[PDB]
Amino acid sequence: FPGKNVNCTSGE
Repeated sequence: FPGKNVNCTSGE
């Protein structure tokens, strides 16, 4: 999760 975001994510 890069910060707090959900569009295209795996584990960052």
